[PDB]
Amino acid sequence: PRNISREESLQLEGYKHACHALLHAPSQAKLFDRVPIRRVLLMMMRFDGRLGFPGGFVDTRDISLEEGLKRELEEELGPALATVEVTEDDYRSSQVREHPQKCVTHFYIKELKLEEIERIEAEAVNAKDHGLEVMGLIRVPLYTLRDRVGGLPAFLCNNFIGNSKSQLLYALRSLKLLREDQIQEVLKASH
Amino acid sequence: PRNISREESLQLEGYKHACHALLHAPSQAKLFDRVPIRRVLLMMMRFDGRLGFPGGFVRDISLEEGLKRELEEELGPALATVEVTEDDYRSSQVREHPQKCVTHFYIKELKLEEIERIEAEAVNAKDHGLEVMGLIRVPLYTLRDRVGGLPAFLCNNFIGNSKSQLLYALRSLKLLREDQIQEVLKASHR
Ligand SMILES: [Mn+2]
Ligand SMILES: [Mn+2]
Ligand SMILES: [Mn+2]
Ligand SMILES: [Mn+2]
Ligand SMILES: [Mn+2]
Repeated sequence: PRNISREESLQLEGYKHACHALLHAPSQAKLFDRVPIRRVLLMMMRFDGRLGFPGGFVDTRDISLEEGLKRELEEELGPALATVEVTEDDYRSSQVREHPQKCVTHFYIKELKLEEIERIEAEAVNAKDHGLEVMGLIRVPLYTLRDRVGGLPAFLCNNFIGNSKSQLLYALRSLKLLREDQIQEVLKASH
Repeated sequence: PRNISREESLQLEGYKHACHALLHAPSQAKLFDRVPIRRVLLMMMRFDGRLGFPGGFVRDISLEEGLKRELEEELGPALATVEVTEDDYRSSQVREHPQKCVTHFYIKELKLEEIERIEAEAVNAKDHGLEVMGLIRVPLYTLRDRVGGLPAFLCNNFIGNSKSQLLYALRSLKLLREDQIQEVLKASHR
């Protein structure tokens, strides 16, 4: 609920802040040699059985949003994230809420080279959080299959830690991956 | 949709055969140093956006042999040493609401390190980023809120009947009693 500015969200007192990031990379691959993958988007299965974007809570009195994100990404995704600088330019949006708890979440979006994502996936099994906070990394299917369900629509029927779905739908729009009509279709096909 | 025998299946006309496996290993690890993992159970995100177990379609070789082939393709080269024998066979179902289909479910215990190596090398499998969008571990615990963990996990999208197969494994491996399973299901669909 509510799109707040970064600058205004940061000026608030007694709010709990969170940072999450969509890491992505272009791909020339085709599923079954016919269906283009287009782009690789990382999400993860969380300890709580829900899908989410990597990241977490940041205490903005101690460290910066970016520094907090950085530290959270390393724990969740592993060493490979020491070559990766998610900076202010990667920042995208911020939502604020007061119930259940005064919470602001920030959303980042960073493009990488395909092999970087691959190095990340290869090394995520060595992350401090593997098999604990993080139950596994997954790629988001951007395609719809011949049955009009399989792929993205079906994927959106999984269980998402509150708000991550909306962030994802935001990112599909912002990266020009899907038209508004296409997103609407994907949501109907899902239901 | 319907329970069946291995011999009533393998001697059926028409129908296409499928094999999937739960690979699992014990674990002493603790979430937030508090909540026991108990056991590591592999599943995966499929290309179709659904969760399922690794495996697939088998007049060919044999149920064990096909499963091995699919597991190698989907999990990587590490699998070639995993036994996956008749001793690891468990059950068979018959559906007909999407062409005559027989699913054969397998459960095999490995060593934790074996599961770990499987995860690490899965990214080099033929099917990584194609048929296989990533491996996951099944959370077996339930968090303070009485939803997070297994109950919330059961609200994800499962490819036909894999959920049923999972719930069986929880009973079969004595991880949860019947009432416990019904509790997580009640919490899940609530
Ligand atoms: Mn975290
Ligand atoms: Mn997190
Ligand atoms: Mn396969
Ligand atoms: Mn398969
Ligand atoms: Mn196959």
